[PDB]
Amino acid sequence: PNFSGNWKIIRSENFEELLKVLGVNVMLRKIAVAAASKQAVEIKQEGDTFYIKVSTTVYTTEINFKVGEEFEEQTVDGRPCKSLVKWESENKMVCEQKLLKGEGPKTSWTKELTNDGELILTMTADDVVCTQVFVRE
Ligand SMILES: *C/C=C(C)/C=C/C=C(C)/C=C/C1=C(C)CCCC1(C)C
Repeated sequence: PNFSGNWKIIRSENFEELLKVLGVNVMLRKIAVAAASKQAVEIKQEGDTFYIKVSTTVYTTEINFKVGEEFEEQTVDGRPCKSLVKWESENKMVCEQKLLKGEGPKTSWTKELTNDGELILTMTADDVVCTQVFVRE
């Protein structure tokens, strides 16, 4: 099954609460929530190799990984981490993150392709889960 495509966000829930856990002050949280409403995700999937480009109006980032192989990226609030993605089912994967330096909330993310053709991303910090839903452009 295939995540490849150009995805545009239709719903973003609990993102402010996630950023709050991660220590972001209120004005930056509000501006970040607004930036998230413009989020686009481009995915190229080849077997278990993924190329992902996530962008908003003024920023773009590339995430490249192979399932089961450690890689480096950043947490949501922007701290370098070591990440490891595993499948949880046919169309859902889970990424566990570990800070390269220092300490903080336990963070992770998941990506799921639903039977109805939506892409669901969750991002977690401790007890707080943000859910974002995308459809194909
Ligand atoms: C498989 C898809 C993944 C791993 C998507 C990750 C997306 C992010 C880490 C998005 C982060 C953003 C911020 C930290 C604030 C600016 C707006 C976002 C939503 C692009």
